[PDB]
Amino acid sequence: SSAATETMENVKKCKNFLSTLIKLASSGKQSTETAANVKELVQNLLDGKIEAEDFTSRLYRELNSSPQPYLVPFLKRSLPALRQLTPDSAAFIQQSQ
Amino acid sequence: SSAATETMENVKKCKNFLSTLIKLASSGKQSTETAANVKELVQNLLDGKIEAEDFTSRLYRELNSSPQPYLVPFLKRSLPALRQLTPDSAAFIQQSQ
Amino acid sequence: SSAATETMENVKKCKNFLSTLIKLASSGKQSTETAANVKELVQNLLDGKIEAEDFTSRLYRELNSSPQPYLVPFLKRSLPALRQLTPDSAAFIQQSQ
Amino acid sequence: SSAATETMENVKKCKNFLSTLIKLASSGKQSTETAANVKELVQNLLDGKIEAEDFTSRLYRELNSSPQPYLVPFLKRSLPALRQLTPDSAAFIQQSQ
Amino acid sequence: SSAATETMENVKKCKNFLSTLIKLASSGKQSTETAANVKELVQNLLDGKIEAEDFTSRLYRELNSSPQPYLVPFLKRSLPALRQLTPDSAAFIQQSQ
Amino acid sequence: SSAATETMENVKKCKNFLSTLIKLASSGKQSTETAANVKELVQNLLDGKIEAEDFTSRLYRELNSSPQPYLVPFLKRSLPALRQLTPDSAAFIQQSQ
Repeated sequence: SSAATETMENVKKCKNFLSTLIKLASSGKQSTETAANVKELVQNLLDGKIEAEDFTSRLYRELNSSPQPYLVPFLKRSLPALRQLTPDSAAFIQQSQ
Repeated sequence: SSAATETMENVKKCKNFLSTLIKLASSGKQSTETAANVKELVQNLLDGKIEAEDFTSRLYRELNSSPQPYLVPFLKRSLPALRQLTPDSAAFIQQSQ
Repeated sequence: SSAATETMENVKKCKNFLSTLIKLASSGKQSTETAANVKELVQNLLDGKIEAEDFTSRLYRELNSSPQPYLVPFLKRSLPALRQLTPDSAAFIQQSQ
Repeated sequence: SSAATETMENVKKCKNFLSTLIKLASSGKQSTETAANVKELVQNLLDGKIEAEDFTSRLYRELNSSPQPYLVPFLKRSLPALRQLTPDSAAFIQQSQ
Repeated sequence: SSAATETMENVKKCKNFLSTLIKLASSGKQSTETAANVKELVQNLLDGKIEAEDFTSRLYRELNSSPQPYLVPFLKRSLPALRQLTPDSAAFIQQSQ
Repeated sequence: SSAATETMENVKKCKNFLSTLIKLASSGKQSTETAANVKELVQNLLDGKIEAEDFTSRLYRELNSSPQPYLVPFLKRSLPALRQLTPDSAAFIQQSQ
């Protein structure tokens, strides 16, 4: 409801989004190369090495998935806060498994 | 526009969402096991045996699909009404085929 | 922020959505038949030969993807403007490759 | 060892070949359309509606499998006997499930 | 029956094997990259740029297919003759489409 | 040519067959679960825990591959010797990677 409450909820949703991707990618119904690639996309995003548009483009290619029109703006508004909250990307990845 | 109008529109969208899943799963371009599994997820959701977060987690795994950040909150706001409107889950499934 | 600003942003997002579909479909990690089919869906949509609901239904089938509850309303609000802006659908397709 | 013994062994192998195809196709890890199509190929072959080369060509397409250079000659030498031994193709299919 | 008759039959089978691979790869149920790759394997084999063991290893990887124990020796005995018979590999490929 | 020479050649072919399966399964274009499953099939076969017919049935299911009529008899004639030659199945698997 407040801007602050909205921000915090977006952050939690975005954590859940990235951690689900890792869980899916790491499930072993998936190719070992895909899993490493999704882990690396998520880590680079979290480390600020890539930005939302390029992460989503590469993700759709990696998973052979279809585009989501609200996904980039969601990420763009959540990532600055989540990043400040997520000082160790490797540990986040490890924790999502 | 009104809260009531928004609610009704969410319900119709959510019906269309679940009925599309069934149609896709039942098309015969899909594995017979997947189809039975998606039917069972949809029925359990509609019967209140599972909730939105767990349904979506299992669905992404079943279809090997990618996460949708707005999907859980969409479902959470639509399902209470749709459920009261959908007294027979088996008939809903049957009707979506 | 203004209605006009919102409209223009929706149009750009929708261009990016359709052009990403074409890029994905044309990448050569995909079946030649799928690519031709996605190109044809996108062109028909842009030419007003099909509408948002039918385009999305057919797309989910073609790519064996999962439904997106906010996708149809997104398209419905963006397409009238994008269409007036996109007088040559073949050139749009060609440009997205 | 004798020609007669070789013939009988080829027939049993060919029964096992066609019944395995049916079992695989009917397992529900497969698309419902594929299963119906493989069942129909096997039945037509057994009923003499199609011959070995055309059956194998269509099968490779249906299962998206790779060619087997010894498969056609195997089938050609086994099928005349197996067919005389297999007066009801529907029952064979049913039995292999 | 004679060695000469056996040789000629092996050659025809091997032509049919390689031409089927091309037909399958070129059908458009397949990825554009796979098709180009299978075409290139077949051409290199026919041009003597690669030998039977390496062609089959790469093919199994490209099509994600399973190994065939009699395939290499089949190819090894057929290829020397087929190659002398097949002075233009590009035309063979073109003809198999 | 001699029975002894034929036996030794069958053994080498069968080693190459099983080691290729492991290489394919371990390439990381494959699901982590598939790889573990193919490794376990190959080890059980080599350890005499399963026999040729059951190994091939399970393999076709695991890789969603098509049946090979000459595969079981090939394995049956090769395995007794290869097994006596292959005192450590884990090391064979490890070596094929």
